[PDB]
Amino acid sequence: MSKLEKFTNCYSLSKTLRFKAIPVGKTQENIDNKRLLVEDEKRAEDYKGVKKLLDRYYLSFINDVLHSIKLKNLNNYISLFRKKTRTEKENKELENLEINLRKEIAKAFKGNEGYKSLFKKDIIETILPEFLDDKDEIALVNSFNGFTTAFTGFFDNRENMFSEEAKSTSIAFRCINENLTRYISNMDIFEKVDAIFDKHEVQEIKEKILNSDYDVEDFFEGEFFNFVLTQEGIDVYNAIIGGFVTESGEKIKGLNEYINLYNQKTKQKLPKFKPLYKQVEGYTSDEEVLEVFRNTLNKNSEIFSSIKKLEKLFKNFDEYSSAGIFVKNGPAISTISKDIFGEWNVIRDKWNAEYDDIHLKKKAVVTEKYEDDRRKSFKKIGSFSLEQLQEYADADLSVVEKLKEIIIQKVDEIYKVYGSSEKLFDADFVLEKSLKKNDAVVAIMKDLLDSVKSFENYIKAFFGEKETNRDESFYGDFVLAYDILLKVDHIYDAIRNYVTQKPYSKDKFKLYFQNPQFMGGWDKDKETDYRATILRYGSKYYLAIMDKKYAKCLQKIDKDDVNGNYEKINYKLLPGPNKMLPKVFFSKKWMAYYNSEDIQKIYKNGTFKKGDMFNLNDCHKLIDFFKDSISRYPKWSNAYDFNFSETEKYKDIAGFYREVEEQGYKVSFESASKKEVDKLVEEGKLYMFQIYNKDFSDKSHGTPNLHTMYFKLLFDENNHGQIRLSGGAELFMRRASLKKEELVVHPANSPIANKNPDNPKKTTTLSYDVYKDKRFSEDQYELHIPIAINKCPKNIFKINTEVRVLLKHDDNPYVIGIDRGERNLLYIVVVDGKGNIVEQYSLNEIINNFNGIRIKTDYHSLLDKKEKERFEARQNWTSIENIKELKAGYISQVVHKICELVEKYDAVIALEDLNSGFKNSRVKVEKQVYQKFEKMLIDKLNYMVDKKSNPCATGGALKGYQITNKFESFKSMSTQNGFIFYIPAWLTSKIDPSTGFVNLLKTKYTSIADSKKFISSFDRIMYVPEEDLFEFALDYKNFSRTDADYIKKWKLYSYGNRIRIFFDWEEVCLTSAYKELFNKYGINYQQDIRALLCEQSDKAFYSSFMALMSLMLQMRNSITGRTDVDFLISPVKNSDGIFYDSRNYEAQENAILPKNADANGAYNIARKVLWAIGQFKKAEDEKLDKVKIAISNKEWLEYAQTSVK
RNA sequence: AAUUUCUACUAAGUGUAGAUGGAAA
Ligand SMILES: [Mg+2]
Ligand SMILES: [Mg+2]
Repeated sequence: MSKLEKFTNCYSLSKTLRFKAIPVGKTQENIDNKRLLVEDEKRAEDYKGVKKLLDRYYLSFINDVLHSIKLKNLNNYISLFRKKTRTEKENKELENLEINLRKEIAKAFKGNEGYKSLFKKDIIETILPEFLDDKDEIALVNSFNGFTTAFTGFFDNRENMFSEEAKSTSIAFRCINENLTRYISNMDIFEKVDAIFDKHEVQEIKEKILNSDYDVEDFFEGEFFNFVLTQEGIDVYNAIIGGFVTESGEKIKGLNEYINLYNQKTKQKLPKFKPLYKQVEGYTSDEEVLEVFRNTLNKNSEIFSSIKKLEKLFKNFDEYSSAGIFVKNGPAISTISKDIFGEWNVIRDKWNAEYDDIHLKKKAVVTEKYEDDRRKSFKKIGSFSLEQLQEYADADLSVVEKLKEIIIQKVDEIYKVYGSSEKLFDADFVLEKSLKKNDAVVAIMKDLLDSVKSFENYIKAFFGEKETNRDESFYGDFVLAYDILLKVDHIYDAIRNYVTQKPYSKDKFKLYFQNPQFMGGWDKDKETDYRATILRYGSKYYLAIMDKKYAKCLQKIDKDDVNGNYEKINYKLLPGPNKMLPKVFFSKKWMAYYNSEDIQKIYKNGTFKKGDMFNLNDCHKLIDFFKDSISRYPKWSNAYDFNFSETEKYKDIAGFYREVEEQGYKVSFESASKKEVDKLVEEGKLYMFQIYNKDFSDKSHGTPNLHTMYFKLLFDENNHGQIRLSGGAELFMRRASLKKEELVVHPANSPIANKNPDNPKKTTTLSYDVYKDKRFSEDQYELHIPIAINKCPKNIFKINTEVRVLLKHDDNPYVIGIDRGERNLLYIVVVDGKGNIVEQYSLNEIINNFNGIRIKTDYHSLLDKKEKERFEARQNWTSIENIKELKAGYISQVVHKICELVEKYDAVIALEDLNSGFKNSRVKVEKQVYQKFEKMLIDKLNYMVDKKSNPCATGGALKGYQITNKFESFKSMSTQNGFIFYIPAWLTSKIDPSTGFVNLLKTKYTSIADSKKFISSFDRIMYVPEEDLFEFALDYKNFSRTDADYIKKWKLYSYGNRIRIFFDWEEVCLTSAYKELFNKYGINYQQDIRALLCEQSDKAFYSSFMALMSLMLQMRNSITGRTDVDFLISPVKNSDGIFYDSRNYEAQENAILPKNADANGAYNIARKVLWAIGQFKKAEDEKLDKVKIAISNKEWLEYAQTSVK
């Protein structure tokens, strides 16, 4: 019994099969002549109108009820706010009061004013019919009367407002947390500067025309937050704050405009006010897109005006609070420090040195826990004041002026891009081609939007995310510009969603066939309400839909031996036993059914539920009553063979309900007459589609598609309970999106060309036609049928624990490690329990295995061709989607080459944990693709099943494994999942496998003094001429930052040659390199010569020497221009003494050490997983559920150096 | 370049190999 063989039938799972429904016979002419489509197609197209109406009524309800709202807890909390609470267990009651407040204010919506006659059928039945004015506004709704469930997901998406889900999609969350901040802040700035706007010019002119009472004064004061919760009140507030129109050409100016003019003194520097928020692009026609672009991005657009305004703001950057202004800490810092100071990692280093000077004493060598806590303290830092950067700099470094410099440079680049694009902004310009094919009207669009969005992405940093005092005179105008510049994001993402849109179109609308309950269930008793059924004639399945008013025309039909009989499918599975059993047995129906009192007593107690320790009679009483009622309730026992188990096996009620649902699935067949249903069809009393995909057609011979297998297995005589038809299928239609004047086709007998070079046959000559995108050039009725794999599971138990358990008790574990690479998309090595490379290879060549003869199809050469294609495509918005699809079509053909190894070896998988990786900008599989892969691997491994195997055995369509829990979220991937271990990826490639050596030195030039310190740090530098190598001895106790290594001492060498970076490319041998660096500078070298070295003092030697020493510790030599020279080398001796040169292994069937540097990566990942298994084999069976797997650098190096001796 | 759909195809000729959870927003 292997490990996998136990994992089976673990927990529920739900998939959804899709199928094309071909209409057959004369049902097409039937649905046409009776016009059963256009009613629905219209029902779908105006459904957007009903959405508009529902939105409008919801907003009216919100408005009038928030005219009927008041708030109490604010008057104390606003004062608590400006108090400078500074935590100290006094803002926790702030959190409590604010959460409770957001609760109670949303208690109007969630609680009262109806809200129940809002989300049932009641809405379009009574309310929207009532609340209505236009004849067409009712022509839509009254038409939708009957199909009220078509808003189901729409209804649920409307719950998000009336709750307190702590997200901007809520009512109180927007109108409270995006309101209280701004309202209180504006009232505060009012109390500060309410003395500049005098009475007789602004106050009275805002007094009279607006409200005639509480004119302007009471507005900002205190509790008036209650009145800004409506829409007209908040709108008049937001007009006061910005300016009014007074319904004529007066244009009376607002308070903030008054303070804006008040810089005539040129020294007010008085910040600007801010209104409140409130909750609730083309892509349809070409010229519409072009118009949107030219109208919302031209020289008179608000986006460009805001760019100009923020540029003018940065014209005054220097004269602001050089210490109250903050950049937000995070990824931006990494490039801001690169551009200001010059080097990519300056600010990080400065703060690292500071926190070392503060929290670290003068101890000789740092430790890994201290470094980790320092990085955590760094991430914990909120932001970085510009003044901290002033001191973080060297002298004479104007951080503010450098910032102004780079930012004005960006903006002038924007201007230049505009100057290139004037031809497209000229209102007298016209388009010439189809925008999709056209490029000049897309290449220019991209050159423009890209620069603009890069500026928006670069300036976004200047927030500091929620702080103390800042230059509100700066941030005011800043945010006023930024909230407008943000829209370029949406405009960009709606132009790109069009220049990439496919030529066909998958717009579909759902059929109903004049039945609100269409195809809702598969039940022989309520078929008449559902009016949907399946047939079968051998190996071809059929769907049958009769009509509205003949619903019984599939009942009185018997086989008759006419040499042809359509079968049938019936005999529903049991619905909701846990809850439909109580309502089917406690439905008042005791009037003339039985005579007992104890059963009723323990139900009135509810003691047969939980809340009792244990009872051998209490719950068993309910159970025996149910089982004696099912034997006498003649509507079930007649159908189902109720064969229960014995009484001693029972221990709970959940097991009982599980057993019931197990005994509630008895699908079977009835017969029918072929000519009978045929005449039913011809008479237009039965519309009968075949269910079909490219497998059911006779001419198919190869292996079917997994979902074909699932469907076929839905009716096999082995599908005991595994794959059951979760009722509620639907039936869609989608029009022909291609015009028949556009179709393209390789004509008959024309010898076509074949794209994959490995395929030897270089042509092909079909004797018919190959219509490119045919399936979209015609109507196509497709239907969806859900299923539910393993509805009644047996082996209920946590998986993460039992994989650990089975690992401990196991003696020989296997481990599959996967890691990316620069010359391989994904490299696989699989190791034994002891550290042997059992198998290694690359996955650049997925080898399809069909009909015995295998054809290999590359996937890296393909990706390189598509990339070189992007390189010369002039706009690459559609040549950058093709690659993001090919990759995501290559991590769906490696899932099989992995769920092959897992079955073949009964192993675990080792995946890099992306949360802690730094991939070097040249790995072929970018992070966003790999992150998808891990999700597309958890999902397959969730129900791993082979297609070429026995549908009955283990590992087949009915008994596939479940060896990994349901995927939760991209970030919830940590440290284990079923048979997948999310292990980090530090020091995983630059490490020799034969020794465990690593290079922890800091081998770049800093200063001749530091150079001499590093040189003397060594132990012995003697050019031993017996092998003619330069042996270097070193103790990692000498150099700092070496808290990782464990051997801590090594005898380096100059063995062999290394490859430069220099971009040029230059092979060099290290021995002769040291020879020349000794002779050319004249140091007698046949001897330790460390002292002889430090005699030199020129920067023209040590600088050139430190780089050569870096060249000594490479271990990752490569061309960067050719895949065929990529070798890993180790300048440290093994037990023998010979070094590790991967070239020695490439010409070997199955080496013992990794062949390519990539393979080294997967090897070291698998070894981390092995260390995890080891740590599993030390604890106790009850303590395996706590063992940590986060193999820190120290422990990892300990393992990777002690396990090899 | 044929597909419930996606990807790579031509895979011995109306198709082959993998994968696929859809509807709503
Ligand atoms: Mg197939
Ligand atoms: Mg294709």
